[PDB]
This record gives sequence, structure tokens and C-alpha cells, in this order.
Amino acid sequence: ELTPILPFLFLGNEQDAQDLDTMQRLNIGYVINVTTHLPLYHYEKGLFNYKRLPATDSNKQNLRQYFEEAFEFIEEAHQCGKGLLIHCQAGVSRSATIVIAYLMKHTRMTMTDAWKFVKGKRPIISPNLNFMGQLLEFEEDLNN
Repeated sequence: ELTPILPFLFLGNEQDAQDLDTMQRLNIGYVINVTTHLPLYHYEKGLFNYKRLPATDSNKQNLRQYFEEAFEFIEEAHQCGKGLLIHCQAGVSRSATIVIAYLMKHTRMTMTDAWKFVKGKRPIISPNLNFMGQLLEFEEDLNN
């Protein structure tokens, strides 16, 4: 169910991060794990490059702090022409907020539009009020 948000960006869940067979058929070379507790599945195989963003899906969690780290990673994955998977435990809130924000800054889109695109491919996404609110400040601060 890994949703191709882009040619070079896929958004999925925990079971998605485990399907190695699938992942190298899609050409994934990069993984962002947006959890605090889950393994970097397949790390020992030496296949992928990984970045953990140890966030929880709380109304108290700050993702804006990770926005930059995730973009630099995603853009390198573009510059090198291989796929990137971004996952949480379910692809609904944490990992989607980060996708929405990249689609904002490194594609030409407002939040409404970036959110609309992603929900159109992956309609289970439901970022919580806290994440929404952090997406709004990000819009202001870009279009400052």
C-alpha cells in the first residue's frame, strides 16, 4: 500500500518498511523512519541509508524541528535518482505531515494543495490538529 507521492518519494507504514522484496524492485535506496520505537528494518543488510526522526503521534510532538533534516535527505535521494520511503507505524499522521511539508517547500504548493495531492493518493492520512497547526506556521514562515 506504499503510496507513490512522487517518482522519488513513497509514503507507507510499518509493514511497508519490512517488504524488502518490494523495496528494491521499486528501487528504494533511502528510508526515513518517523518513529521512536521501531527498528530500522533491514539495517544489517547494508542496502539502504537511513534517518530516524524519533517522533510520536502526540498533540505535544514537534515535527518542525525535523522538517529540515528530512528535506535534505529527500533531496539527496532525488539528486541520486533512487527512491525514498517515509513511514510511521501507519502512514496516517506523522510521516504524512512531513511529506506535505516537503511538497510545500520543494514543490510549488500551498498546504491546502500539498495536503490535497497526498490525500488524493493516500486517503487514510489524518494529521492531527497539532500537526496541521505546525504546517500553518510553516506556510507563513515560507511566505514570510
